[PDB]
Amino acid sequence: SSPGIWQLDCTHLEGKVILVAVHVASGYIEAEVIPAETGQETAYFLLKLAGRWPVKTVHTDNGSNFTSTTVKAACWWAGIKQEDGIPYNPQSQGVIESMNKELKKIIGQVRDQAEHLKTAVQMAVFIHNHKRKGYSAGERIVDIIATDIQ
Amino acid sequence: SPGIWQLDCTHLEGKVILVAVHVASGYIEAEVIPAETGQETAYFLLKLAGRWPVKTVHTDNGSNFTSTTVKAACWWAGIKQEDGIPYNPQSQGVIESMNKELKKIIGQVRDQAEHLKTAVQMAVFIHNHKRKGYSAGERIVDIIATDIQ
Ligand SMILES: NCc1ccccc1-n1cccn1
Ligand SMILES: NCc1ccccc1-n1cccn1
Repeated sequence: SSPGIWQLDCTHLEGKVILVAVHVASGYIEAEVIPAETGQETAYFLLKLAGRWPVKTVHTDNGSNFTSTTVKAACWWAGIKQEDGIPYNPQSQGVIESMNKELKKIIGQVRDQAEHLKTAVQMAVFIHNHKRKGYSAGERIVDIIATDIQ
Repeated sequence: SPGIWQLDCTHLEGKVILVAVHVASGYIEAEVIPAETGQETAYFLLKLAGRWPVKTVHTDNGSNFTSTTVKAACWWAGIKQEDGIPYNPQSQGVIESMNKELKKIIGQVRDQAEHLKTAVQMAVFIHNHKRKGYSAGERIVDIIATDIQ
């Protein structure tokens, strides 16, 4: 069920890890910088995400988080069906790779306005979610979920 | 108005919980920080505005209203920074009640969370999903979609 499906994506920059959740139907994202991708960090990130949007399904980004006791506990807590993230559809991989490159591009564009990477990454989530493509991802996610409520 | 949010700062366990409340829906986002500083408040608003279409923020106190760093984040993110004076007195009573509701929920999830920050996000989840028959999560999405269309 499309309005509730999200994909986790973990990318690296400046020796740090950027954890992203993409709402697959809209391209809307939330993202955080963490020191490393552990079960505990992923779990807490999912808890935050599910408190903010109606997360029904998550495609986890790798098998360590799919396996992780802590990730499973957060998904049980927040009512999330944890799935694998295998691109049975191959164009999925490319879409995510392209967002990572686009996100890193926006990060380079603001990187000097931000003393800390975390700032630059939240600036990048803002520019990504507001970019008009004519609707933005922030507009599409709202539209998709509102249609689903009604 | 679909773009109006209120900042709210409450204390528990010697730590600070910063809350943004979407006024029309009651939907919230919240974070634990060591201390309410301009830099923390700025970063929190930047995150909030990248996630929801934040047009106006009622700041929670005059230090954040004044803060250069808060004004810079509001300029960067396109937010009109306002004072949070309850020109309607029922506004402050609504925030007090939510801080008490939030603290209650945090109490109820204390067996389950080792760190306060986990309990606070559990409390955000339960607050936003609570049916009152729509939830706050439902109302904000409905409000903002009506706005877009
Ligand atoms: N809808 C959530 C959202 C999130 C991020 C950025 C923008 C938005 N948006 C909605 C209407 C207009 N922008
Ligand atoms: N809409 C954002 C949201 C956030 C938190 C909890 C629930 C929701 N929601 C929307 C539709 C159904 N639940």
